[PDB]
Amino acid sequence: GAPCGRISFALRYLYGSDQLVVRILQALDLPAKDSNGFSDPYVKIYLLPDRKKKFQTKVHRKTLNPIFNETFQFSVPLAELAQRKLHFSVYDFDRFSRHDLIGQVVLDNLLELAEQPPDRPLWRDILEGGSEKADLGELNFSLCYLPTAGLLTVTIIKASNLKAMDLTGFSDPYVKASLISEGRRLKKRKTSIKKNTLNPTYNEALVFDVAPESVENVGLSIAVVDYDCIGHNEVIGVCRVGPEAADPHGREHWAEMLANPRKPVEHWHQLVEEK
Ligand SMILES: [Mg+2]
Ligand SMILES: [Mg+2]
Ligand SMILES: [Mg+2]
Ligand SMILES: [Mg+2]
Repeated sequence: GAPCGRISFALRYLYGSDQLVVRILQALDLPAKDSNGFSDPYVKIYLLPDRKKKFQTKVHRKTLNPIFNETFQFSVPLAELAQRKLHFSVYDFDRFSRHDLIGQVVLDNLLELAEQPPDRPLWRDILEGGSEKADLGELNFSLCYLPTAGLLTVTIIKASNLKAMDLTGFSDPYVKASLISEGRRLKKRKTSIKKNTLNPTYNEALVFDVAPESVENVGLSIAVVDYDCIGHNEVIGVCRVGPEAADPHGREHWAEMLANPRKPVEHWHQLVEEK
């Protein structure tokens, strides 16, 4: 994590009252999440051990260099600073979509910093900002194409654990049927649309008209988009079943996408493919 700017804070350990004061000062060069070029940032703040006593800075609109200047206290046992870290989270802020996380920072040696004083601005880097990592769900379907009239069966049964893209905690799933590399994107196929649910169940098929030899493309990449009326539809995840040596499960799933003219091609794949 680097393009994720830097944030300025100060911290003192008030004595007598045994509280740990913390001041969020400001941040520089935060990334530009929103499209207009800016970001509406704000930061969560909690004492790592107990991940449930958080604090929240006001949000600042359109600016990659917000000036917080907000102080929060944490009544804590003097010597308790031992087993205790400090977590900072900076998220973009949105009104309906899920809040993007820009970066976080961890203040390991909480003790030393007890140093001094209120005015002790001590910059730190905003980390975490590269590629994938976590989950997104995993969809299940069954491929089945017959050489006869040439019908590549792409029946989508269900999927589960889908990522919530709404703040409500849900998503309005549906899936797109497509291919890869060569293109053939001039031939897509969308499923139904199931409201508020992280484990849709379609039991719907996708009628295709492909040919024999043409099956050496090993191409058919599908994705789980989230139908949003407010903003525009976003892809929650994708799979591929194609020449993606990154997912053997699929390419094999392709080879065995014959032999037994239906069903078998079952055994869902992951969706941790953010395309
Ligand atoms: Mg935005
Ligand atoms: Mg916004
Ligand atoms: Mg957003
Ligand atoms: Mg929605």
